[PDB]
Amino acid sequence: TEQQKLTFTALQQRLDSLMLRDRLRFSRRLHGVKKVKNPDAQQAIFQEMAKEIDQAAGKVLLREAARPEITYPDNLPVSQKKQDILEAIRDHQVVIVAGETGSGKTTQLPKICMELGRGIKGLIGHTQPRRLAARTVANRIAEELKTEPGGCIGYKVRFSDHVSDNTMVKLMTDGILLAEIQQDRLLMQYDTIIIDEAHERSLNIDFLLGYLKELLPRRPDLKIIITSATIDPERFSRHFNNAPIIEVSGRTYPVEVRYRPIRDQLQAIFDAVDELSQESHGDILIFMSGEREIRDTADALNKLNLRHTEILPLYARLSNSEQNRVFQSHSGRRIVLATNVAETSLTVPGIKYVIDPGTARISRYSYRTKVQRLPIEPISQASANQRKGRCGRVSEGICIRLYSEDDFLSRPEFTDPEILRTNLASVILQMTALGLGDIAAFPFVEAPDKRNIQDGVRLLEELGAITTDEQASAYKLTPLGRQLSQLPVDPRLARMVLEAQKHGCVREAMIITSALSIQDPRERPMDKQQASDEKHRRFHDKESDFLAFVNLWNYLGEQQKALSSNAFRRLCRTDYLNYLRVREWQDIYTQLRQVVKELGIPVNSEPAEYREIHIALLTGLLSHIGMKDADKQEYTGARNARFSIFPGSGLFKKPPKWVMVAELVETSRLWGRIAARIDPEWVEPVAQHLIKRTYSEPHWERAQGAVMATEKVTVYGLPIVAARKVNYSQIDPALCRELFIRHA
RNA sequence: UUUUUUUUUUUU
Ligand SMILES: [Ca+2]
Repeated sequence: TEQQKLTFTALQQRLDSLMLRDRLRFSRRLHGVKKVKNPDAQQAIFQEMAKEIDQAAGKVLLREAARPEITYPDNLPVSQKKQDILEAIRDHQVVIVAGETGSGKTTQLPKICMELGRGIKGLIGHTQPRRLAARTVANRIAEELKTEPGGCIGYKVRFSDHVSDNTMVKLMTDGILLAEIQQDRLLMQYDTIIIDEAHERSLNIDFLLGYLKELLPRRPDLKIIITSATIDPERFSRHFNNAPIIEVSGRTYPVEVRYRPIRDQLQAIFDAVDELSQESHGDILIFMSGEREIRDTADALNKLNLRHTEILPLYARLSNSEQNRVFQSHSGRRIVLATNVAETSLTVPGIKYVIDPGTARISRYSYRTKVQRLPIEPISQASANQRKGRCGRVSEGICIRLYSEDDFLSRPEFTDPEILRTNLASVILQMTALGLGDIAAFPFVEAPDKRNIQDGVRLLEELGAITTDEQASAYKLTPLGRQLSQLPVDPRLARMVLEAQKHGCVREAMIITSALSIQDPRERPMDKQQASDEKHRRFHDKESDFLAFVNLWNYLGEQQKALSSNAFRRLCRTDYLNYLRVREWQDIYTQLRQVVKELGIPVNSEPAEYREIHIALLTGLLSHIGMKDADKQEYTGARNARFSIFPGSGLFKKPPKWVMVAELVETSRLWGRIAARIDPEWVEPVAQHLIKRTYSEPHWERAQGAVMATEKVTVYGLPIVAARKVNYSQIDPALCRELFIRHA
């Protein structure tokens, strides 16, 4: 058939005028047409696809009609650099925009992409580190185009998919784009990708910067731009060949630095507040490192009882009502004692002066202890400059730094990226799901330490997720290692949900894991701490912190359905429960039930017993078991580490011998936050890949006619069985004969 | 009453 191939070649040539998503499926579908024998059938299937191609070809033409007017406000400094960047984007595959806080590049960058003509044949993805950053930026570009969000400009987050068929700009969290990679590895949905706030150097951000480097050869038609602050924009250019950089000014008033080093710590803060009161009676933002540190400074400043003041705290876990109190109205004098939330996420309003002690809690993975550590460290130069920048908003400000300039200049320029200091267990799991087994070959922007990667590989083996196909360093995951990839939860938690089906507890396991994936919805406010406890202690199980979630879950589900929507938000307030988190605890549970149902795992309708729910949970907590010390309230855990039970635990008063905790974190000691009693008999059937068997005192016993010994099974060093006499002859007959021969 | 409290966040 040569005329049939003319209708074939002419059709593909037309197919270049379609959306990239459509252009792929039709091109494959045509390549399977000549496979059919009958040419009479072919002429019937070209005619149909051309009818479907015609709809798709018209789809883009209709789409171009919905392109709106392009408007750039003259307030923003980026509107001046607009002509410089626009030329750079069309001419270069990769462009990098870095600007100060005032620039307004974030809102106007999607507009320049549209002015270039992108967004019609394929979507333009814009990625933000937090949800609200994705949501507010979308709502802002809609405002500036006299359209409403979800239309031309849309945003997708974990539970809101506000996108339409005429959408051209897609705001989203960086993790959303990652979830889309398994389904669409070539990212054919998008015509251009803009990555914003890349200076934060998140684990997702760093992984995206690698994956995009890998597909650029297979996606020449797409162009990509990465955006950040003026902090190390040359790393990004080096990553993508030598990509062009464009810098934009910011609208901020000048800030002055005053280095004043050195209860000696608390006294230094007093002198700083006294100095600021002389020069002006303005707001002071004092960065604080912890709830205990914010509580000690708050009691100190309120103890002085300054006449015209208000001591107002702000931290991440604070009540959404009490947190949003800072964003109301300035009256009298306000000094806000805040933590990192005021450095990146929140941006506290009405600030004139900022006091920087230069200390912050940073999360680190100790590949010695294999435990998450939260030390209080000196912050980086960039972190101090970010704190310094949170004070110049509307009027001229000054920033006082409570340390010497030589200390500041001695500090690293930038904080360590997250990929370098967290466990890569889930990271490598998702990589193996995509076929990216060789982690050394993956083009990281900052490659992690080799020993750090292997810790993740070991944890996956601990969960049964990974194996190698007798290769050197390219892994292939197991059938449940792929199911662990399908659940959007921590690998430890995903593993217990899978093991949950062998026992009658999939509902309970989904409740537990969902709760452990959020900040604790139960709130313990700074005032009425004991009052909060009596309200929270209604559901405490005598020996299981995990079961407390189940009781609380059934309670809230029953009260949500029994009374109104407004009366429920009140019941959340009167029981010290964050409504939004209680809501999200349900949304994760609902998402789990989807994939759990989609994988065919049956979910129970009956309540389960204590042993089955917790045996299922133990599957993800094998490194998190401990044995109590005799006549001591301390625990010996995995390896030779020692941890104490968290004080807010239902079994803190009466700690059993054998425990499992959900989380081990080291601050001053090693704390096991969510804990429950376990029987050591349970640990052996699940740790077959981990147990180490040692045999001792071998002797020949006449009655049974075999050699006997005392065996001690050991997981991560812990004696699950201290000793039990067993016939050594069945265990290793050759060795027993050799001992019998040598008379021993 | 024998141990008295943990930075910021993202999704398949
Ligand atoms: Ca929609």
